[PDB]
Amino acid sequence: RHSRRAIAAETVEILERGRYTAPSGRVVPIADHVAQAVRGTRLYRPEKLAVLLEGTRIEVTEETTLAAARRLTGAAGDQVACLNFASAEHPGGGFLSGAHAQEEGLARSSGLYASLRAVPQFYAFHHRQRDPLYSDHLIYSPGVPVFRDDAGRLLEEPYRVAFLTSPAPNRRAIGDLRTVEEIGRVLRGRAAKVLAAARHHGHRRLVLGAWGCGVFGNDPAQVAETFAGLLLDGGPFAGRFAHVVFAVWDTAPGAPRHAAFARRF
Ligand SMILES: Nc1ncnc2c1ncn2[C@@H]1O[C@H](COP(=O)(O)OP(=O)(O)OC[C@H]2O[C@H](O)[C@H](O)[C@@H]2O)[C@@H](O)[C@H]1O
Repeated sequence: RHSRRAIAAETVEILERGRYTAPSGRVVPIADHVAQAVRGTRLYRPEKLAVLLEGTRIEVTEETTLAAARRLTGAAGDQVACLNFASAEHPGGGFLSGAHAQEEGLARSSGLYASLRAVPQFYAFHHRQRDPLYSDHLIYSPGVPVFRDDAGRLLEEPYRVAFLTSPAPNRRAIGDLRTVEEIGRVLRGRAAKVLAAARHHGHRRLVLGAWGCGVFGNDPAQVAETFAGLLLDGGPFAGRFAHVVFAVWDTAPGAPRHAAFARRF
């Protein structure tokens, strides 16, 4: 936790100063790309995403979100979109306190916090709503520079991805006071909107994963099935993306989140 906290603070310094020093000693400028990502950030309300919905190579890997994004970005020039397994309440989650989950890693490693912190309306909505189902609001962050690897080392050459920030329902907080089917309906509607936003912004390659299945306590079989219903068996997004990676990095014994996705896809 202390090392993660230090890295988070360094990233905030980097985002203020507009440059960082790579391990070779190269000084890498990022201010322009960070500013572009912030200025291009958009909040989508639930009903705007619903309007989009009126209008494939599938891999399951043990990669982190960022590792999969980096791999894809090296292989072709179209910008990849990645799902941020978002906090509804804090931009970058607990990253500055050294918390360890997917969003925090994204915030430690990229310009994502600079984008998310600029959308206070998203966070205010959820704070006032006080319901752990959260909502279908989504933040779209284009061209966010990524400048660390999985170990926290700064990159000689940063790369850019789009982020899609949408919180899964907090099933852990709900317990059994919503049914399996109610949670499934919420997951399906929201995931459909995430995919619609990605496609609307021209992203043909996605990095998805076990959204909601760690800190938020969702069932990975249900989340894998949610994506499967959208992408397979003639579902609404069947054939609409070129490449979808379920990058599932699960350090728990048995890697159960990864196993559920491997089984389904
Ligand atoms: N870097 C990663 N890359 C890919 N998969 C990962 C990674 N880290 C974890 N996983 C796997 O993917 C699963 C889900 O990762 P989780 O980060 O718990 O997402 P949530 O949507 O349930 O929790 C969101 C909250 O956690 C944050 O604090 C936020 O700010 C929110 O407050 C894990 O169980 C792992 O199997």
